[PDB]
Amino acid sequence: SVEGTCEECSIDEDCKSNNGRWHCQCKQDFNITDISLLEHRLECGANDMKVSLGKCQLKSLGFDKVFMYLSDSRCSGFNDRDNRDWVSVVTPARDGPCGTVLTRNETHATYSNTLYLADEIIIRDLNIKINFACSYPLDMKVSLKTALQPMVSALNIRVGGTGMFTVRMALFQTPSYTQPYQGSSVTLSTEAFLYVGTMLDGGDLSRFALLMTNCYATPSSNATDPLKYFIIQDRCPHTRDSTIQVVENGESSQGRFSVQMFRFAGNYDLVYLHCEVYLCDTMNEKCKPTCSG
Amino acid sequence: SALNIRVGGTGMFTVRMALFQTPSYTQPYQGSSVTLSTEAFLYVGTMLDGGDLSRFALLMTNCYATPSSNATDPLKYFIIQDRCPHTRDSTIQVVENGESSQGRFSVQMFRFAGNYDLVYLHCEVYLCDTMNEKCKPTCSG
Amino acid sequence: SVEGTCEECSIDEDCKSNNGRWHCQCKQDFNITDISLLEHRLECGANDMKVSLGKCQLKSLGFDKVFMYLSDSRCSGFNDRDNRDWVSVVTPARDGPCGTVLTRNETHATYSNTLYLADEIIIRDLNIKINFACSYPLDMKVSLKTALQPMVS
Ligand SMILES: *[C@@H]1O[C@H](CO)[C@@H](O[C@@H]2O[C@H](CO)[C@@H](O[C@@H]3O[C@H](CO[C@H]4O[C@H](CO)[C@@H](O[C@@H]5O[C@H](CO)[C@@H](O)[C@H](O)[C@H]5NC(C)=O)[C@H](O)[C@@H]4O[C@@H]4O[C@H](CO)[C@@H](O[C@@H]5O[C@H](CO)[C@H](O)[C@H](O)[C@H]5O)[C@H](O)[C@H]4NC(C)=O)[C@@H](O)[C@H](O[C@H]4O[C@H](CO)[C@@H](O[C@@H]5O[C@H](CO)[C@@H](O)[C@H](O)[C@H]5NC(C)=O)[C@H](O)[C@@H]4O[C@@H]4O[C@H](CO)[C@@H](O)[C@H](O)[C@H]4NC(C)=O)[C@@H]3O)[C@H](O)[C@H]2NC(C)=O)[C@H](O)[C@H]1NC(C)=O
Ligand SMILES: *[C@@H]1O[C@H](CO)[C@@H](O[C@@H]2O[C@H](CO)[C@@H](O[C@@H]3O[C@H](CO[C@H]4O[C@H](CO)[C@@H](O[C@@H]5O[C@H](CO)[C@@H](O)[C@H](O)[C@H]5NC(C)=O)[C@H](O)[C@@H]4O)[C@@H](O)[C@H](O[C@H]4O[C@H](CO)[C@@H](O[C@@H]5O[C@H](CO)[C@@H](O)[C@H](O)[C@H]5NC(C)=O)[C@H](O)[C@@H]4O[C@@H]4O[C@H](CO)[C@@H](O)[C@H](O)[C@H]4NC(C)=O)[C@@H]3O)[C@H](O)[C@H]2NC(C)=O)[C@H](O)[C@H]1NC(C)=O
Ligand SMILES: *[C@@H]1O[C@H](CO)[C@@H](O[C@@H]2O[C@H](CO)[C@@H](O)[C@H](O)[C@H]2NC(C)=O)[C@H](O)[C@H]1NC(C)=O
Ligand SMILES: *[C@@H]1O[C@H](CO)[C@@H](O[C@@H]2O[C@H](CO)[C@@H](O)[C@H](O)[C@H]2NC(C)=O)[C@H](O)[C@H]1NC(C)=O
Ligand SMILES: *[C@@H]1O[C@H](CO)[C@@H](O)[C@H](O)[C@H]1NC(C)=O
Ligand SMILES: *[C@@H]1O[C@H](CO)[C@@H](O)[C@H](O)[C@H]1NC(C)=O
Repeated sequence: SVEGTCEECSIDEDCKSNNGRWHCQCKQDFNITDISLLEHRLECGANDMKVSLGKCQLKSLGFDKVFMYLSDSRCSGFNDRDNRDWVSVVTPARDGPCGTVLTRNETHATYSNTLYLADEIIIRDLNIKINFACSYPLDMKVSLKTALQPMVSALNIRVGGTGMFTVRMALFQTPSYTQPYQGSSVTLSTEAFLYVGTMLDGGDLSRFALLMTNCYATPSSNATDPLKYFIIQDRCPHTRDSTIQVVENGESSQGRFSVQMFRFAGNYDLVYLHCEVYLCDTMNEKCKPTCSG
Repeated sequence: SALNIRVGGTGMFTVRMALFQTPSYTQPYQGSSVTLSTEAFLYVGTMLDGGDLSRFALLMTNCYATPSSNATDPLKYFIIQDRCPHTRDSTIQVVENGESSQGRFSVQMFRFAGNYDLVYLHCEVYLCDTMNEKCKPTCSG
Repeated sequence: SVEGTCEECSIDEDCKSNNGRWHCQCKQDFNITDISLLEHRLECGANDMKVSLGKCQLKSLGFDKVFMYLSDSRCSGFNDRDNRDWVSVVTPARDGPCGTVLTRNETHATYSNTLYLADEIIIRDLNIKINFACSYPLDMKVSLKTALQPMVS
């Protein structure tokens, strides 16, 4: 048009501009013949089927006027009216109108129809008819979007059970803590080094650490005895004794303390070992006590 | 002389289902979620928003509920098993299925056993051609 | 079973015997509903927690098939396999598996989990969920059994 600017013509096709001579054409993108003959696009809709070809392709192929017809002449092509580059026709997805037929097999149905293309009403050299069909699945997945939150009169009852963990300690001979003892009693000398370690036979949670809050020896099996020799006092070993060394405590489930043998002063011949232990959570507590060792 | 070139296009039909309140199937819901009680009766129907061909009938091959939106879940409660409703539950009644495009099944609300609070509904459907298939399944209801 | 005698069925539940008609049921000991709803037993283990209810109670309450589930559906109930009267489920005493959580305070830690009971997958009238927890002391007394007899010059 001699009034509208580049917006007057389709954006896809270049808008040529010169003094006293304005027009719009296309580029190498849509310029060739053979691929244009092979060029097309199709759209299968829920209720309609659309087939379109580039109008610039038709113009370049010499088809200034385009006549699009189907098996039924009542169906006729027309401009896209949405994107001006294309020219398209519509066909209802049924059998009987617009010349469409229904091809059905067990898997899923299909609709087939033919499109006739020509430059004019009559055909002189080539009669190109496009055979096209849309396949619609006969089985499909459907999901309800809206979820549900049902209400029920529920009965909730608290149950509480006391539990106890399993804890044991062993007397090892070597500094490597290899062989536990099994006899009910043992004999040793003062110069002998008493290597002892503790273990949890169950509940070896990674975040639960073993911390010796305090340890002591007793002349008798009865823990409640006034004569106590604290080996670990308030999470740390007793000082003034170089022989007291602990390799690990609170690092993991394996808590080991090293000390040499001793004997209570008096008529007490037998010596027992007792300990108190606090399980430490690594999430919050550092579980690595530090003191004036 | 004529040139013929084959063209094919993958398409899909439009299918949707709605949750009605009344036994007459009048008002669909619109909210993303709803709350209900066990005694409440869950009336549901399915419709085709397009392609309402007279000879294509709607047949519920199987329906089931899922605790989550993901259909591929082992915990499935089949409400319709192989084109027929699950027995041992008098509350399961379907007014129409395969007669026309309007397939409706009636059941009362339920809740999955466990920690699952939300329940979803999924279905599979087979379109039936009235020309050849009777499309009126019969079974030991 | 039409082959095994009274030993075939659990001793706790009475074994009924008649010509052409044998079976086993229970007595007034396990027959009522309300106390059965209130009846249960729990066991807190060192590494596992067990909760069980009388199978005869479930049968008498109309729950011919029993579905026991927890906060995590991977955990499922099963027969006791030690005393056939009970039916029980197991849960490791940790946080994360089987839906269990860890409730901790300064005195001592505690593990809590919920048990879901139903006759079938779906629930129609009542949704009874049993909230249970085991308390494990965080401080405990340990004594070495083996005494010592040191030698001195
Ligand atoms: C019912 O009915 C219905 C109807 O509808 C059905 O269904 C259907 O079916 C049909 C048939 O099968 C189909 O079609 C097919 O397809 C396939 C696949 O495809 C592929 O590819 C593509 C591309 O191309 C892709 O993508 C696509 O695309 C499209 C476009 O194109 C679109 O549309 C869509 O969308 C897409 N897809 C989707 C899914 O979406 C796909 O994916 C696929 O992929 C891949 O690819 C590859 C490559 O290509 C492949 O491989 C290759 O292939 C070739 C062909 O292509 C060959 O085969 C070779 O060998 C191979 O290696 C693979 O495989 C795939 N994957 C899978 C499968 O997975 C296809 O494959 C086919 O093809 C065939 O066929 C055709 C026809 O039809 C033919 O063509 C022919 O050719 C010749 C030469 O060769 C000439 O001459 C002529 O002319 C032509 N035409 C006619 C014949 O017509 C071809 O070739 C082939 O054939 C054969 O093959 C063999 C092997 O096996 C050989 O050996 C032989 O040789 C041949 N033949 C001859 C003759 O030669 C077709 O195309 C449809 O699809 C359906 N539908 C649906 C919806 O799907 C049903 O089934 C019924 N039922 C009852 C029961 O009946
Ligand atoms: C960190 O967290 C741990 C959590 O484990 C905590 O340690 C536990 O604390 C609880 C609370 O103290 C302990 O359980 C209390 O035991 C008290 C004394 O023992 C009772 O009860 C035993 C049965 O529970 C019984 O026999 C025991 O039976 C077990 C089998 O079931 C067996 O395994 C065990 O060996 C055996 N022996 C024991 C345990 O020694 C005992 O023989 C003895 O009779 C008991 O008095 C307590 O009852 C009070 O507390 C509970 C809540 O814990 C209340 O329950 C509430 O009741 C309401 C109705 O009244 C109801 O609506 C609520 O739903 C319900 N639940 C709540 C509130 O959570 C009780 O009613 C009662 O509460 C108050 O009592 C006062 C005075 O009597 C009364 O005036 C109030 O009215 C009443 N409250 C209310 C709301 O009415 C518990 O049963 C547990 O034993 C501890 N664990 C261990 C391993 O010992 C730590 O302390 C905690 N630490 C910190 C720092 O926070
Ligand atoms: C095809 O592409 C050509 C681009 O070469 C379009 O116009 C041509 O422009 C060049 C400018 O360098 C001229 O030398 C050519 O003479 C032009 N083509 C002709 C045929 O004169 C052309 O418009 C595009 N479309 C068609 C249908 O040829
Ligand atoms: C509950 O206890 C009764 C005992 O009275 C069990 O069976 C009953 O046996 C008496 C025999 O005097 C019959 O008169 C009753 O008819 C029996 N009960 C029924 C329901 O018929 C009974 O098996 C026990 N358990 C249950 C679940 O009822
Ligand atoms: C341990 O000793 C204390 C006090 O000496 C006493 O009260 C307690 O009964 C004793 N216990 C045993 C088991 O000997
Ligand atoms: C659904 O669950 C299956 C298996 O449980 C899984 O393979 C799939 O990825 C899941 N899909 C979605 C969307 O969650």
